[PDB]
Amino acid sequence: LPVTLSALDLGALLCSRICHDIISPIGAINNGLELLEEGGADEDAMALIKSSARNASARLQFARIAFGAAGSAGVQIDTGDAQNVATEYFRNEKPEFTWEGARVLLPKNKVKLLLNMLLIGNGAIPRGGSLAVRLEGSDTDPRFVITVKGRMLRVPPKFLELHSGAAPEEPIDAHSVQPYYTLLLAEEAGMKISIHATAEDIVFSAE
Amino acid sequence: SLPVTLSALDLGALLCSRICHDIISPIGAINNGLELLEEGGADEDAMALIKSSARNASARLQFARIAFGAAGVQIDTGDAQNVATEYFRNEKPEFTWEGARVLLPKNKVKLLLNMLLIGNGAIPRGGSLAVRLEGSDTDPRFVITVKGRMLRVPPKFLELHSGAAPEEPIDAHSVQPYYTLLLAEEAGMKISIHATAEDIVFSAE
Ligand code: NA
Repeated sequence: LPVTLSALDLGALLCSRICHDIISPIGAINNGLELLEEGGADEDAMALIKSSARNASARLQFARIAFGAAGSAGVQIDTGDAQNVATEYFRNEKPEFTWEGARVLLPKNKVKLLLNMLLIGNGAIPRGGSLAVRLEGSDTDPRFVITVKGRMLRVPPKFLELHSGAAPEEPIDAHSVQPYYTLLLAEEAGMKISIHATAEDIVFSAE
Repeated sequence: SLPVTLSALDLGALLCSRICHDIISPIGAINNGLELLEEGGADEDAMALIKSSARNASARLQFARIAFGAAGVQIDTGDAQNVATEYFRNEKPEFTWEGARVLLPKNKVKLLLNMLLIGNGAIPRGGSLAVRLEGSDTDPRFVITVKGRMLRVPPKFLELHSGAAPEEPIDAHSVQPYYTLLLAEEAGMKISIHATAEDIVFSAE
């Protein structure tokens, strides 16, 4: 709302964000190969390569739908696909992850909004906890509810800032592009995000 | 001018789909190799697959960081040379680079790297791809020369560059020639194509 990125700058920052998120697991694959060649712990090295490749794959498949155009011809996305890539993604994240709600075809940007709200939620519990998703409403008027609980509970400051309609203090970059993008998707989809924060939990909801 | 236009949301989505696709493939190959290694019977083959795919994934990641990502205002062509050289080590054509190392506006260097992908696309059975950097730092000129057994300007690039709208919408494949042209437009540079029976020269200035 208060700031806008050019097509070139949005695309570049989203690409940087995806790259940033896979540097470590792809690096660990290379580390595993180095350990394997050094010998003495071949099983550990292979296990590392396996889990790091699974991590990289999960992040790429999630990005394919949350940031990319995948799962769509376009126009619609199957929330069953969204549930699958989200569940595998959170296998490599701290919170205990649950998903509730009927499998449904929805406009692509509404499902992309949903997946991006998971990332905001994850950011709100940086010391872990639980992230629970509920799909509610109708297929014409969906409602997404993302509820997080954990020892550290805080609305991500950049998201709070942008969502309140305030221009950012520093330029949008590969970190802040994701909350910017989340709000952009909500605007595009004609949906409004609400934040309800208590001492027990934070609920991010959209409708 | 480009005969089609993408919204910020659609360009962002298609660029992300393209890099996801290009790095998913070798990561997927590692996973196939891991399944095969666990089965035994071709351990050497499975390990060679894992190793070659890890190098592909790393090379594509580092190239994407600069060619597609935002990695401030200027880019050092030395960094472009480094990621391009490693990328093409894992590709068919013989790759060479000539020209003074220079700091240039980021989109001009992104244009350069994206022109390499078009060049690579023009020689699908291999050959040589040669880069020359010319001109001044205010008026750079890029020259990409390809030679090979098969020479063909990638049809989607030819179509878009010639000003004809495509019969089908831009997708995760054709977004790359679209982006190449879009970068040239923002940078105020013009791409010319000189295709003969002997070689194809893509130049920008
Ligand atoms: Na995983």
